[PDB]
Amino acid sequence: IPAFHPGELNVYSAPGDVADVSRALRLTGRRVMLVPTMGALHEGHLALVRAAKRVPGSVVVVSIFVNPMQFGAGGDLDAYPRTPDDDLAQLRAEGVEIAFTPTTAAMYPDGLRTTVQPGPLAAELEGGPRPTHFAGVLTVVLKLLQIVRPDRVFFGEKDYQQLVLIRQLVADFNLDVAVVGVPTVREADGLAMSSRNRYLDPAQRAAAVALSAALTAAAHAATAGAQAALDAARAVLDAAPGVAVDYLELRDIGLGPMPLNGSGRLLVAARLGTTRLLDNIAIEIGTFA
Amino acid sequence: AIPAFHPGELNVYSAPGDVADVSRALRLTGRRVMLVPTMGALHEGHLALVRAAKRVPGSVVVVSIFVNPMQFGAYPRTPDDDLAQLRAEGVEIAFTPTTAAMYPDGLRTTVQPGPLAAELEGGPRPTHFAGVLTVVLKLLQIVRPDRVFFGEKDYQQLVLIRQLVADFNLDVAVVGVPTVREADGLAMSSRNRYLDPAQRAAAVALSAALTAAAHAATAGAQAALDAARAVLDAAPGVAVDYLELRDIGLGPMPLNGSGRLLVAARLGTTRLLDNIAIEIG
Ligand SMILES: O=C(O)c1ccc2c(c1)OCO2
Ligand SMILES: O=C(O)c1ccc2c(c1)OCO2
Ligand SMILES: O=C(O)c1ccc2c(c1)OCO2
Repeated sequence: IPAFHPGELNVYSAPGDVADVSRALRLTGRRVMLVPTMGALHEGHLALVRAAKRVPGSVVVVSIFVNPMQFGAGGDLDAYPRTPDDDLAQLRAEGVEIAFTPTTAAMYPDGLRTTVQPGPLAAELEGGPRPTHFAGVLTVVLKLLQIVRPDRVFFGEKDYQQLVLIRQLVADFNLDVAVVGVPTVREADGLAMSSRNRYLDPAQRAAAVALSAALTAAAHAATAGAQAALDAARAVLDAAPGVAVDYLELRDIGLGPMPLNGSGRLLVAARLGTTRLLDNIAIEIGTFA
Repeated sequence: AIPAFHPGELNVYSAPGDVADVSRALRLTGRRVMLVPTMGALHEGHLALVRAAKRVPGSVVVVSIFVNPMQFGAYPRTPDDDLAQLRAEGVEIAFTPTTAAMYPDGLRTTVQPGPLAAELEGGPRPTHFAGVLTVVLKLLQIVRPDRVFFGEKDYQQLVLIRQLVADFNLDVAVVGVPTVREADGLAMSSRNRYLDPAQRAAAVALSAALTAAAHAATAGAQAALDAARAVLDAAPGVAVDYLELRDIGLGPMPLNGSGRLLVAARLGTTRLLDNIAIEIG
């Protein structure tokens, strides 16, 4: 058709359906907000939804799509958590009017043909041993932006490298959307929220606080300079039982071919058993506050 | 404050943000925005593009003029005459950005075309089509046209733009415009003036070969190919790079049905291309 029941959760699977409804809402003056997710929603996703909601006269579109193109072969794709019933229930509770739940076939009818090739940042940090990963992310986000044509698109600072790449996408392709980054939601001990946190047993869950503890220690130590920041983070991680650090890196905020001068981001990735966790924090070098 | 726009006059903007704002504002005033991407040095081929765009009711025509550095290997520039030609066509918007304005962060995020981009013209130039789809995407995003107009002359380019559009869910209609030709059939191109008289006379073999082939095709695909090959074989100094019959999307030619016959050839230093619709049987 498609029908749109205002004040209720409308679920569309067809790209054409959501595109038409979005086009219609935008033509009546409502401002279209997009929150792209892969489902398995937790409270940090709900913060994304809330921030979009607070935009005056917004209509909130939340996409749920476990994008196969951002996964490397092996079992990562099949192993991704799927909790559709909880996801949709959470969106209704939040007063979301639109959930977009496309099929793989609707998204990729010609498989991998035209795709987005990210800049050299895609080859680093998370992309190091996963060199097609961000091409996957950026290909899907580009499509979702073209399908929904939102005014603003909301991402978490949690997957900070991804946020940077998305701002690159938007800049480099002249996309008429505002990219809104939302501060990471944390458990009460500091643990960054993630759909991956379900894979930590009680021992791993206890040990996992070491990531955020290491980052906040570094952010405070940073008055004393970069080395002191990094060493404080390293000390905490080294004190933590069964935390296998992948990388701990201090970068310029754009993550790119510029040196760290003053304002930076400290990024960590670590393994707890088979569970790979990420966190990051703002760092100010020589700044007490 | 939206940049100044004067209806019925050629309005020239170099800033991507400016044409973006004027285009958006215009669409709201009840215009349909038509984009014709060019690399300048305009001839009758481009004018056919412009007239196609103009005839759409409520059209405002955006002609972009940008020599895309990214579609050249890992040139004519007539700005004044270009702009005067557009004025004579009643085109109201020219978009003439700089390389710096188009690539302000340099070459970073780009479009990776599909596997068709490595075939045919992507043989000699394996990065050419990445360069084209990247700039076309950017132009589409800047101008946000209802319809975008490309020639059938660069057929493989046109198919790849159709793939871009489907594959990225772009909200634009791609309009293919038939090749404008010289009096003897030679497909128009700024390259043609480079041919010496001997080459210019032999150059008519590309179109002749294709038209022969289209008419031979009632006897089937192999007759059509053999006919085309015969005409090219009658021409001196025409180095055929390829002659291929494909389906209209440039996949394999099916048993019968619509297809497209494509040819490329070097005459001295000048590469010429042509293509034609073929109906098999
Ligand atoms: O995608 C996430 O796992 C995530 C997790 C936490 C977030 C967030 C996103 O946005 C703001 O807080
Ligand atoms: O020139 C026209 O009369 C005309 C009228 C309607 C058209 C059109 C051309 O292109 C597609 O929609
Ligand atoms: O780009 C060209 O050289 C060209 C040449 C001929 C054309 C055309 C473009 O659009 C339709 O007819």
